[PDB]
Amino acid sequence: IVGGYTCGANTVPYQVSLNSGYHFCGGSLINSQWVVSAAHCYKSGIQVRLGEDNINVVEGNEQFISASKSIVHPSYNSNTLNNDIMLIKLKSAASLNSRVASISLPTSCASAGTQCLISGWGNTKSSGTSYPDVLKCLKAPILSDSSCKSAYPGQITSNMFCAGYLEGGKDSCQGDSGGPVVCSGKLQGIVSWGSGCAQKNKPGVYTKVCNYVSWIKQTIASN
Ligand SMILES: N=C(N)c1ccc([C@H]2[C@H]3C(=O)N(Cc4ccc5c(c4)OCO5)[C@H](C4CC4)[C@H]3[C@@H]3CCCN32)cc1
Ligand SMILES: [Ca+2]
Repeated sequence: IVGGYTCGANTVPYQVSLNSGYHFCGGSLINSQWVVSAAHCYKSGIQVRLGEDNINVVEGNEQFISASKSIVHPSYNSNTLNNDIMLIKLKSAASLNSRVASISLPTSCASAGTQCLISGWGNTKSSGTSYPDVLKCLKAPILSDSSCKSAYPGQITSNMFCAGYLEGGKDSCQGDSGGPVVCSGKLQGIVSWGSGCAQKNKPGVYTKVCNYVSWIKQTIASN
């Protein structure tokens, strides 16, 4: 997260860290046994880390649970990042509490101008590399489809939206991939792609979760 602030320990209780001996992606807890993340975060060997603030110190409230399986959207395209969404089933159910809690899926899509909260442990500089120990937060609005398409002509599908700031300085970045975009208490986006980080006229692009609720529900019920 570039241009953001320290969230405060366990203030974003649905945020998870995907770990394979290091933090590589975020995700969101959607019930006690399932996490939503980005398909481009797929790999084998994933440990899900819940209840984290400082990802480099055991502070208390952490739960570490192996992934039992990871379900990449069958129509994910690695070229275009269309359908950049994946479900992860936990080997055992998380213990839900005030510091580890699920986030609601949306019942309708969010409109342009809606203010959202984006969170992650990704890089905090636009030029250079600086990864934080603790969780960072960014408030950002959803942009109109016309502004999104003007920023990335030909590359925006109906399964994507832009969010952020055209004047630059404030964005998600590498290491934030897969994490949540929460608007009015509901999960509306997944950190997906962008052009650099926090560059002028190049806002972040996010998977549009409202297009996948029926797929998520059908997949979880059958697995
Ligand atoms: N908020 C953001 N500014 C933002 C920037 C970059 C990313 C992601 C993602 C990203 O931008 N790309 C490159 C990319 C670039 C442009 C594209 C792409 C893919 O598909 C269609 O158009 C990667 C996908 C190919 C696997 C992925 C990469 C992984 C760590 C950081 N990158 C996340 C967030
Ligand atoms: Ca920790």
